[PDB]
Amino acid sequence: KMARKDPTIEFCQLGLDTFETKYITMFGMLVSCSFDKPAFISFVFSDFTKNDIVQNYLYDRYLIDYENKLELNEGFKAIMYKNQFETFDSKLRKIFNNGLRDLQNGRDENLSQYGIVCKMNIKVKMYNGKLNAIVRECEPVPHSQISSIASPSQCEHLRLFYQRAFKRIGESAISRYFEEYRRFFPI
Repeated sequence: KMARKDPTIEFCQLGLDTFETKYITMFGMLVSCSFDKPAFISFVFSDFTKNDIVQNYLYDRYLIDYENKLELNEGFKAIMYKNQFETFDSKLRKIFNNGLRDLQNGRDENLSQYGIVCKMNIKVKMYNGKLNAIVRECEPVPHSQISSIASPSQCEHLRLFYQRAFKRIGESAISRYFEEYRRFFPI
């Protein structure tokens, strides 16, 4: 093909390969993050669809519901310089109040019950035989403005993503943090 740039797909439409060597934009609500790396933070996204790559370990997370919890074949790992992370978070803290680091509310805990939907650009490629990915951008959107921040088509999937996750996630969880999920629509 021609291999353009700044594309956009999902765990089901990556595009990687062997000679691959490209960049891809993906969305996500955040499933796990770690503030260990002193040069940046590393977290893993998930949902939206299903990955088929071999990738590596990938901590991953079973989010709130311990039933439909996604699988290693849905989310992946990524890292971004803290300075580039502050921007992604500070802009996000405005939609919430604190940074993913504050939402941890638990040393040995992970994030996933909030709804931080955001897009990001990652430079991915193979390394030892799987798909390594490094995120450079990350802008979390609310729900009605996503269609004003994310291009068309990609904005609809986000809308239906709330309709498909609302049923799969299970109202049971909606009762655990209604305030967080009630952010939009009645519940």
